[PDB]
Amino acid sequence: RSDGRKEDQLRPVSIQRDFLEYPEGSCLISFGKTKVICTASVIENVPNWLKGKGQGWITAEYSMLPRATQQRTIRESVQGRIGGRTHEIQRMIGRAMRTAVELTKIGERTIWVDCDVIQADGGTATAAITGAFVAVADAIIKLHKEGIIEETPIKDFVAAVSVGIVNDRILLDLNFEEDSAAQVDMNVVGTGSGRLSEVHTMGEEYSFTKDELIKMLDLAQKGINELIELQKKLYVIQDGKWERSELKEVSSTT
Amino acid sequence: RSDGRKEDQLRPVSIQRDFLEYPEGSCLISFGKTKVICTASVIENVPNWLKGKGQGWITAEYSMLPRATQQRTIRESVQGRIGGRTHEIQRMIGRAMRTAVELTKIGERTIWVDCDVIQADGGTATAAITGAFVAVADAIIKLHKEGIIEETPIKDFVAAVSVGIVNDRILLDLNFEEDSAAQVDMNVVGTGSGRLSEVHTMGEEYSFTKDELIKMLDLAQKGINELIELQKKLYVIQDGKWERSELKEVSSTT
Amino acid sequence: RSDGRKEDQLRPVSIQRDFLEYPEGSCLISFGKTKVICTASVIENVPNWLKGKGQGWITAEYSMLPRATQQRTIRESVQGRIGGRTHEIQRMIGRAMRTAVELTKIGERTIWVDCDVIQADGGTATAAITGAFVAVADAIIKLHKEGIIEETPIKDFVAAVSVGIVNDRILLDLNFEEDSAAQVDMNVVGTGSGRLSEVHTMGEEYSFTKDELIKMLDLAQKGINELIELQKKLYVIQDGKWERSELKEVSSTT
Amino acid sequence: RSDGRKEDQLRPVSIQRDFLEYPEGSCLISFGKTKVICTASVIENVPNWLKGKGQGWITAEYSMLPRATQQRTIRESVQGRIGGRTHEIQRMIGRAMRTAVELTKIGERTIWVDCDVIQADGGTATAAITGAFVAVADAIIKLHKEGIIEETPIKDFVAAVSVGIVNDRILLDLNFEEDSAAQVDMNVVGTGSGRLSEVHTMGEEYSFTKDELIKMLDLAQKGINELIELQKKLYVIQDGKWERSELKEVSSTT
Amino acid sequence: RSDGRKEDQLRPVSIQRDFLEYPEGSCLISFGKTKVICTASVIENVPNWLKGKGQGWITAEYSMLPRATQQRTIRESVQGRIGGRTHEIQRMIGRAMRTAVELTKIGERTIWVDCDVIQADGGTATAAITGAFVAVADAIIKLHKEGIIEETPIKDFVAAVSVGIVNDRILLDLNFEEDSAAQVDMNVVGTGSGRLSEVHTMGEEYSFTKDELIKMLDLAQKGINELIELQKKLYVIQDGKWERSELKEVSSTT
Amino acid sequence: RSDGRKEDQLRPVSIQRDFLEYPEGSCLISFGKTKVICTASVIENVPNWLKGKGQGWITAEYSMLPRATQQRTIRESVQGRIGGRTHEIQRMIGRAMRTAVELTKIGERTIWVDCDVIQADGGTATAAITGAFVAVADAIIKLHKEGIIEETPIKDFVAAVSVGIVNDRILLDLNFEEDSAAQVDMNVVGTGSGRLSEVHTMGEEYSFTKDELIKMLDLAQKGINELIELQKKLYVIQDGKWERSELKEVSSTT
Repeated sequence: RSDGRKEDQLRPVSIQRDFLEYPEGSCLISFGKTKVICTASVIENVPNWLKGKGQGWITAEYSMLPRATQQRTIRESVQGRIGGRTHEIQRMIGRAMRTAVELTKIGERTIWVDCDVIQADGGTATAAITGAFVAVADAIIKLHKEGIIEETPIKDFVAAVSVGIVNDRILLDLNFEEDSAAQVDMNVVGTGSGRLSEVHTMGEEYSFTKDELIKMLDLAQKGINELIELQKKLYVIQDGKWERSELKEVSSTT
Repeated sequence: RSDGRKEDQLRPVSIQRDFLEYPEGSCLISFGKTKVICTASVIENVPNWLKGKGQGWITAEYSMLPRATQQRTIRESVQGRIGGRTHEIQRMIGRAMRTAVELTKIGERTIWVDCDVIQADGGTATAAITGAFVAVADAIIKLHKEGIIEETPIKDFVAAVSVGIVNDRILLDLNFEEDSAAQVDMNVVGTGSGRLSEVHTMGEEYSFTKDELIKMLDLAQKGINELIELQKKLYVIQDGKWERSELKEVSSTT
Repeated sequence: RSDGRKEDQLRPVSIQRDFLEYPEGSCLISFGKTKVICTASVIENVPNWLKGKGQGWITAEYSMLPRATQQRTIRESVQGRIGGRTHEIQRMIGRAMRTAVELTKIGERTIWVDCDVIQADGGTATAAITGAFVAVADAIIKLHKEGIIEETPIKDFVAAVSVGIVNDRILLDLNFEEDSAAQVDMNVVGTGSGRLSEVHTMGEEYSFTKDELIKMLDLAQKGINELIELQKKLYVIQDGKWERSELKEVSSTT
Repeated sequence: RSDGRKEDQLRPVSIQRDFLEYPEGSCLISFGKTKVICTASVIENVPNWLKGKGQGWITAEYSMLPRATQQRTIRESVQGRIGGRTHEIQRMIGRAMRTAVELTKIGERTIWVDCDVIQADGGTATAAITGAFVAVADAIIKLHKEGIIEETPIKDFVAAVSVGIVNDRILLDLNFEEDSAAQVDMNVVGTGSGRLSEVHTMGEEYSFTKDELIKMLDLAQKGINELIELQKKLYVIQDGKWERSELKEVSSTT
Repeated sequence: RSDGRKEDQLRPVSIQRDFLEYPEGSCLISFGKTKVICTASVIENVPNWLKGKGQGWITAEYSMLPRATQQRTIRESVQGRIGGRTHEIQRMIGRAMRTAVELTKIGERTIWVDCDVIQADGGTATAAITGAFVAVADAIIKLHKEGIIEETPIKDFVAAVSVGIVNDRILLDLNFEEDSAAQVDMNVVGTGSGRLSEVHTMGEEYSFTKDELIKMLDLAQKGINELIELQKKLYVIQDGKWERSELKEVSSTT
Repeated sequence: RSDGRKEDQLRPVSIQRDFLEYPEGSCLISFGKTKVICTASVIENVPNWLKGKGQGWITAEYSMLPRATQQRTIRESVQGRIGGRTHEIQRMIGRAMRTAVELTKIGERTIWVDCDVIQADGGTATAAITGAFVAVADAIIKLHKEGIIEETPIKDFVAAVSVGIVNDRILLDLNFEEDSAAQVDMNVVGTGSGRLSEVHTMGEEYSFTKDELIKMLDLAQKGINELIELQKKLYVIQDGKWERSELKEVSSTT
């Protein structure tokens, strides 16, 4: 592969917590040149349709700063029309975070997750999900430490990674060139206990077999596991009680 | 199940070609109460980025008439903001159609696919993909018969179906109630030769296992096969040459 | 005339009730190649400005599926700006339905009328009004049969037709070619008892005389009457009590 | 009537030409408290679809300054959604101006008509059409005087007025209260030679008869004639050559 | 200078109160060819965030009718995207009016200020502020005379003017040509007692010195004073009680 | 002051160049808790109105990530309406950068400046201008080193700072609390040689004197000078030739 990386090998991964001061939780995550700021802010309110249902909510906003993929990704501000792509990913990030949290125990508040891609080189959505978790966990731990909530109702770790078939090779965690040249690309969102939260496989004018899907899913689950091993070094958990470890940054040895 | 249907059983399916006169291809497809009008219109032009590249294009527009799911699905007209959901599905339908067609041989024109859901009861997106194919195939056959193009460059049939886990039961082709009550729902897009074009599995605040994904994918591929057997009765193909059969409508015996 | 039709002759008309299952009322109407799906759905609420005024409301949404007039009528979704034309017609349809109904007796609910043009060849707005009535009447009858309301407060039938001056000939019910070539075109909305609800005459860079307006209005009222004779076969009315006849479809003998 | 005005009587009318300096043509017209600034500006270009067709174009923009009808008519700027009503009227004004001008002889340029309602008390659209004509005529005369065009290709005067049925009385030129209380209201656009350009009659939850329409149309044509007699004092015409008279303002004696 | 005007000389200024009848306050102001209609309307309500805070509010809407600067300034209606420029000026006008009024004493109502530029030749924003004051003062006086409020809580006069450096000359009140050719342009908003409310100086690809800023500010304050001397002739004030003088129009002797 | 800072004292300032890899120039700047990512990307094209005029262009995009001022600043994406405030600042940043660059010598390309506020505590716009310069200078130096352009046509350093009057005290560089409580706030944009590019002073319902403006401007120019002394350590310049120093980060000793 271009970067001299193996086929079943992730790019250098780095996760830095406490990136910013104001959010209850925040981090700067990077998969290679792909960099995303993930923040988690508590809003002392809930969406109208949940009012009074004794439950919290998590929702997410994703944005790709104009300078992405070394090209131009002009925001949704000084422009107009909005892409259902940004929306597709925001919904993805939202589903991943809610699956990992027992919202029953968050109280009637909302964790507003913001994922700001400050540099894109493929895998930006899976990088955002991986980072968003750390920011959400930190934010729940912060809320607990402040006494706003009784426990730290986090069910499990959540991470995500991309995989694809390029020139008939199954590659793990694709950068932008590999993805634009892929016959089949795929995003996988997994949990700490080895389960799955989401899987989206797409043939790019090429079809694939059930077996190729499984091969890809197998490689992705291994990628997810390595990412979760990194995330794990950031926490100290016991019987459902979460505390942050003393690490402020964790990175892959690659 | 509510409708007395089995777990590995599709709802009554009906596909009617030549539903409208003006489009090069058109049909009314129905999966139960879910009904979608699928039309395919040729536009003698191409997207700027393809100009001169000796190739055709296929793109799709999906809309859900206000009266859907027995509720209100107010269009994107007399309103304002647009959902990335409509966009997510339009992109899905577009990918499915392009995968099934050798665009090299369509010439520099575009097949504009319109999917109009006139009644929603779950599975509307997979129903639209299933119907869109018939309209695209008919339209290519029509273009051939008119002498606009040399052959009928259709690679294979394409159909799609939903599957999910509801109250820990794996169900095929979900209606709206089963889907809103599902722990995991999934859309699968497959081909004539038994391959896959797309798979999207989503945990709805529940995670799942690789094996459950495979069980679901297995049930879906069987569903896809039954839908493609129906579609097949509408065509007579030999060595890549496509002609319409004499059927104007095909329906499942259920 | 192109289609071999006489000057004071309507195109073949067809009205099919119960086209869809979910709406309280629904039909597929066609004036030649012009086809419109008209549905009427009850929303158990009212516009804020009517709250508590012991009255119901009727409002309408009109849309022209991209494939219309054998050309491209891209919706208001994956685009942006909205035309005051769609709005002009929605307001027209709304005025026609409210005139035909004693809203005092509908209770505080709204009949949401949806007119979806699935094929356009001129006269689409008058076709929608003609069809919308049948869907609204059926919906009121349905509400009565369900016991939601005491009576069937329908004042009279409502239908509409276009007329114009083309190459100095006064033609009834124009298709798309006649209308684009017309010096003066006009839409007329009339009632069962031979009265008028709306009339809009427009010189297309040509002016006309009071007498020509009357000639046109006379031809239109005859057209309206024929359309209302068709609609009438769909109902059995006595002393203001409306019941559906046993016909599911009615068509002109032409 | 409220203002002590007769049923077949217009409000005090005033037309002032040369209201502004920059536009080729401009005026401030008033029907009672209804006041509209009408300007006509030449743009040395044409809409793409007319390029090279040896013809000019006229199009119009209508706006209702927030302070209208003594209430709030917040513009389309610091808001968002646009009403098809503004559009309906802009199209009306456009049709009226083009009918009155032989566009063949204007050259490939466009007369951009701007109608700015600075005070609304009913009849604002008909007032705008009445005023827009004067601004368009002046602008064509100005273009001629500057040598940009050979002649003054104006076919005839154009004016417009409203009429309605209120408490079963047929009233001419309605103010805002009469119009909101009307059973049937109507806008009529007529020419110098007594012909018609447009007529739009609308039952407001009340239907009407062919004869009532004629009575109303008769009253309107008389109103149109009085307005055109005023406009006429502003010009000196002979064999199709138009020159401005020496009047800068003309008003009705009422 | 082009118009034969001196460097420290304003263009001919004219202010006409009672321009329209419906607004509580209104005027037509002109700085040369720059003309702006300024109206002030009372809305018996307040912005949600002020509800119950025993205070009034003033906000402003600015619009530039398509015919401005002898060019085309197409509104925000039949277009789409909005400029932050219109917003920048609306905020400016809002700040100027609120500074001049003791909102504590207006009650819980809002003065809606509308500034409609009907002709642009530079200095349109400062002209609007100058005119908006007169309309706001008149409106407060009107509210007092109607007994809606106890006193006339107007703190002081407010006026504004532009100044710039053109070909290294410091000019007062620039028309459109001088401003587009300026190296540095500036808007100043001042009060009756010689104080300042706002100052915005902008280098147009040229930088300037603190001293040049002061020279410009000095010239502007003299301009502001002359404009306020004009405004003053429109009122008769004593111990904070404001009454209108008998002048309906005031103009500079130039 | 709250933070124990003096009245004529800036918050701790930090500027880090090469923050990201893809942009030709980039940095993370911080004034206290106020943090902004500033990137400069070259687009090998120019705005249509400049085509062929042998000149380059600089334009800017500013955005405030939802998590700002410890509150919610929801972007312009999944929302709709846009604020003229974002636009006001983008125009400010654009004017500052163009003033500092001899665009004649950049060739026909555009430097696209992106300012992404990742944490807001007042002074975010002046912080963005201060940071944007460093990114633009680096980008021009980068373009030179790559041989795309002959020289490094940078005229001078540009920096900006806020100042205000709070409880009658003139404070330098205000955080969010001081600014919301200020009677008069002001933004100043200055150059390396001690000149000014922009000054915007705004009374917040309070007026001020020419002398207070000068006092504030004096304090700001001292602030600008300190910021420019920091920026200066990042470059080594001689006779108009710019090279980066070896520092990657520079911070104030405070």
